[PDB]
Amino acid sequence: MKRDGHTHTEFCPHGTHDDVEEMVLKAIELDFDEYSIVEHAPLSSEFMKNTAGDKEAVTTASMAMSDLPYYFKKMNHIKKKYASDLLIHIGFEVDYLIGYEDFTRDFLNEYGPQTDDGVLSLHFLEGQGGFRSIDFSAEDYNEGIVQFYGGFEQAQLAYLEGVKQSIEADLGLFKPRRMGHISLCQKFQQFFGEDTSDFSEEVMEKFRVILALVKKRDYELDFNTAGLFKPLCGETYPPKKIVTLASELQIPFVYGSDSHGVQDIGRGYSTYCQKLE
Ligand SMILES: [Co+2]
Ligand SMILES: [Mn+2]
Ligand SMILES: [Mn+2]
Repeated sequence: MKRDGHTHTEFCPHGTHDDVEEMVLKAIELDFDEYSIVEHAPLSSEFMKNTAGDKEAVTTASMAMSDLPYYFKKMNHIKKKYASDLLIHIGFEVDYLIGYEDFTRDFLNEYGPQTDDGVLSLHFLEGQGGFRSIDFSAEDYNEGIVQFYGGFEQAQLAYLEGVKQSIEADLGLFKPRRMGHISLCQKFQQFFGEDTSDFSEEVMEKFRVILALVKKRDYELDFNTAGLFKPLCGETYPPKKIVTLASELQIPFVYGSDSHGVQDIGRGYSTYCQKLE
C-alpha cells in the first residue's frame, strides 16, 4: 500500500498556497492510494496573547476559526471527487499547547466528529518572553529556546518533555493517536553544529520513556520526511536509531511528506521504505 498521513492545503497561511486539488492529482500520479489532509488547527486566542519571538510564527501558524466551515466544505468536495482513485482522510495537525489542554479538548470535542485522521504535534515551548516557536527559524529558535534552556541538549530535553506531555494528555475521544515529527528539535541542527550522531545518554533515555508510553497508549508515529528538505536539518523525524527502537516495540509508522505544495508530494518516500527495513 502507499499512504501519506501528513499534508497541508491552501488553508495554510505559511504554505505555497497551491490548491489541494493539484496536490491530490500529483499524489495519484505517484501511485498513492491513501492521503490525509491534516491542516493546522486554529490556535487558542488566549495562547496567542502569551507569545514572544517573530510574530509571523504565530500570525501565519494556522487558519482562523471562521475558515473551518470553508476548509471542511473544500476538503469533503476533493475527497468525493477523487474517491475512485485515492482514499482521502480529513482532519487536523493539532498543536499540543502546554497549559491550554482545556482549549484543545473543547476544539476536538466540537470538530472531532467531522474528521477521519489526525496528527498531534508540538511546535511551541515556553521560552524568552513567553511561548516561542521550535520550527520558525534557526535564529528565532536560538534566541527563544536554546539560549532560554541553556544549550542545544537542554532544548532537546525540554522539547521531549513537551512530547511526553502530549502523549499523556487527556484531550478526549477525538485526540489524534499519531504523534507528529517527534524530533522537531533537530530542524536547525546544523546551525548549532549538532547532528543525530551524538544524542546524549539522557536524550536517549527520554526517547525510550516516550516510545514505551506510545506503545502502552497504542499510538503511532508520523515518519516525517520534511527534515530531509530543510537546509539546516538533513534528517527524517525521527532518525534511524529512534525508528529501530520504535519498530522493535512494534509501534506503527505512517509516512508523512508534510507537503505544503505540489513539489513536496512523495518527497523522501524511498527513504521511508528503506529506513523501516
Ligand atoms: Co505539518
Ligand atoms: Mn505547516
Ligand atoms: Mn508540524
